[PDB]
Amino acid sequence: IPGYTYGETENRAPFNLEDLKLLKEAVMFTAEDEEYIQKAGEVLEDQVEEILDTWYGFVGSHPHLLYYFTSPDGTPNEKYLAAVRKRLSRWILDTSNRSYDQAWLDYQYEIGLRHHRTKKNQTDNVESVPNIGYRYLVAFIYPITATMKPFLARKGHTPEEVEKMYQAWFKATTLQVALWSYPYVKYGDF
Amino acid sequence: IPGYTYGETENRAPFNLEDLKLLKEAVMFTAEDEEYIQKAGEVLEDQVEEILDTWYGFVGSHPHLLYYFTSPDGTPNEKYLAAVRKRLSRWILDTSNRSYDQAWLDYQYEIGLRHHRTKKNQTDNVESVPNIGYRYLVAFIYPITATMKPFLARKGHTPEEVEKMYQAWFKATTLQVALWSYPYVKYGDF
Ligand code: HEM
Ligand code: HEM
Ligand SMILES: [C-]#N
Ligand SMILES: [C-]#N
Repeated sequence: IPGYTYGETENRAPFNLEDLKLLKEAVMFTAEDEEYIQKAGEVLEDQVEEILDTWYGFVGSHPHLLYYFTSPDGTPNEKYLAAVRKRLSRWILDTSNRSYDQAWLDYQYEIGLRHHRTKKNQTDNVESVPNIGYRYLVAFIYPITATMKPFLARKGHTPEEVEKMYQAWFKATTLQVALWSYPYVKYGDF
Repeated sequence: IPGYTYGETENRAPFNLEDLKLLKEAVMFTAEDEEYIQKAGEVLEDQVEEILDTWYGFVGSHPHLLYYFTSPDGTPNEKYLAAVRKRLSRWILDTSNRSYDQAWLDYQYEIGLRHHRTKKNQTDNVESVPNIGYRYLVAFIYPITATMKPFLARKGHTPEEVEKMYQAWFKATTLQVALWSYPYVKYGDF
């Protein structure tokens, strides 16, 4: 998967497993969610193509959001979208199956650097908008979780099991976006 | 309510009703949620005291989080907690009942400035920790929504109505925390 560099990033993340422990606590994330995040990957794995179409149908339906994938002329860079889409598919499975250890944290830093001006448009060698305004990364927590929800039901899991999978996804997504704020936040304020 | 200065803030917010429109869209917030956020205020209004005890029982159960309310000696400033608790009660009702207009946005800027080093500890004239690390404001989206959820059921509303109220709260909370990132984010990166 071109540009997917999990386990081979150049930089150590500025946060460690102790930062991670304390952040999982703020998001109420426990061993029970690790079980259910894993079970969510099992339900979503088959359905990944449809999820990405839904996710991109949301993004592309709003000009101010599709904007972050556009060429300087205001039109979508179809090469950009396609390369990023493959890495997004990976992130679904990584969120479900990786031990959230130092390598995981090193890749979280990297993904944050990629939405931010520090490394946006480098991974795919594209000319696009310089920075994704952070206000939108926070905002996106909600539609990421809403998009996942009907897919988690699709395999006829009970609504309780479904609820627990969704809550795990909500926590794990909130957790990640919080780490990704690092290159956006004033030094010392994170 | 001492220090509650909604409608009398010194500064115009650096974001306007156009920024707000575009952000509500990213969080999927529509006129349907405005109806249900309002109906949520009706269900939660009676229960505010219990909600604040639950919310503070979460915060106080984790040293690294209670930390942000402590005096320099590491012990909780009970005067701080009590003053802030009254303003938090207001925010429950404001989120449910205010038109999200320029005054609302001006107060969002203010609340963000208050968690951030810019104005933390000024409103109550207390000596406490200088800044609340932003990583935790994002993280808190989740426990704010989880704390609200069982209270929204308490009045024997159907689980559908309850679901719609919760989803409105999740969206409105995500929306607010995104605005509050402003004084934390590098200029031009928001
Ligand atoms: C909940 C918040 C978000 C999640 C979970 C998410 C997920 C992801 C993932 C997994 C990647 C690929 C990472 C990799 O390189 O391995 C990516 C990249 C990207 N995303 Fe997001 N994202 C979020 C916020 C946003 C927002 C608000 C936008 C604005 C439309 C956006 C647009 C983009 C763009 C343009 C890239 C490519 C960045 C580059 O040029 O390297 N994302 N996202
Ligand atoms: C979803 C995220 C959060 C929400 C919805 C929220 C809500 C609020 C509200 C409504 C106020 C009073 C605002 C006013 O002055 O009118 C407040 C203040 C305060 N909160 Fe939060 N908050 C969040 C994140 C956090 C975090 C992560 C902490 C860390 C423990 C925290 C601790 C505090 C402190 C210390 C104050 C007083 C700040 C000052 O000295 O002015 N909050 N919060
Ligand atoms: C990112 N989507
Ligand atoms: C703030 N609690």
